[PDB]
Amino acid sequence: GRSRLLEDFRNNRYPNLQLREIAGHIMEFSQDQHGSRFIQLKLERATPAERQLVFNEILQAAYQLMVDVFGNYVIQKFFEFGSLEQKLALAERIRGHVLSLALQMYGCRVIQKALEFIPSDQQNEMVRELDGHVLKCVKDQNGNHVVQKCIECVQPQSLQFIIDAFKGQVFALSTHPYGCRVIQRILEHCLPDQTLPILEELHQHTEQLVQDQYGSYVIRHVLEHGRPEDKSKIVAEIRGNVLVLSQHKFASNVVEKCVTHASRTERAVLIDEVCTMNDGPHSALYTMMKDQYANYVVQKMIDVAEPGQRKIVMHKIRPHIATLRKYTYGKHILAKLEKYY
RNA sequence: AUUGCAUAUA
Repeated sequence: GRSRLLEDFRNNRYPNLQLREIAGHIMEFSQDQHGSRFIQLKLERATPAERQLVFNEILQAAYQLMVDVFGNYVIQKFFEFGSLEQKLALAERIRGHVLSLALQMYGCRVIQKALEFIPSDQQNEMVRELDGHVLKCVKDQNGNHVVQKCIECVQPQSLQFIIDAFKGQVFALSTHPYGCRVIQRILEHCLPDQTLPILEELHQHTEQLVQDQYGSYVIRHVLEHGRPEDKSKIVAEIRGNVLVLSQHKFASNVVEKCVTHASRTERAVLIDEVCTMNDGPHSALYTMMKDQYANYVVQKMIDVAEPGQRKIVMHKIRPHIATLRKYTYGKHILAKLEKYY
């Protein structure tokens, strides 16, 4: 049951209702779809005084609002465009509920918004609360975004305990749908004193990751953003095994990236691989050009190839226009000869 | 993903 005021506001009997005019009914309006939207909108127009009028009523039951399907937007509003005193007050209502919040559907949205806007000191304080709950957090549909949020906003040295828990896990986590999301963030924001052990666990698993639904994602991330030496390491593993990884669903994609991102020289050595090396009757190319995955790799290959190497690959392909005609996964490889007709 | 893949609120 809602106060007669809230209802009346629902029917739209207040076209110019003001913030002041709702005093004593914040909490109620904040837990209401439209009441919530109304407050949100108003806040922006509101003076510091007006704003504080709202802050007082919500501060008292902040916890409630933070886990509320509608309330949490109101709290987030204060974390962004709000006084430093207010943010600290809210940060303070967080003390001791971080984890439960982080695993919570609306709570986690507030934690994230808080992480972005509150000072380092309250930041680190929040982070701590996750100690010994990292993995549980990482594997949480809610918790994971929070974790990703720390890694990007928080000081990397307040993060060691994270790394610490990832030891002996990197592989398990890179094959997790939420876990691989955290690994990846970590590769972008963390210190070499921390990313050294991760890239290490990863290489020692390359062959497995490259065929994992999620493992490949991590791999592609390194091929696309990592250090040249860490790329080459990956590039070393794909060599000799190009034909097989290409008809695979997930390694297919990784192979394209090795291509797309390898040194000019590596890219020559891989392109040669499918032309020189053999698969029974014809070359690997003959086999790939008609596959449902490898046909993409051929394509990518033609695109990056140096004019010099483009010719052969083409030369090698031309002799089989007869088969590719009769193959759907190869109708693009056909037209591609246009580029080279 | 277009013949081939992943990302939690009104």
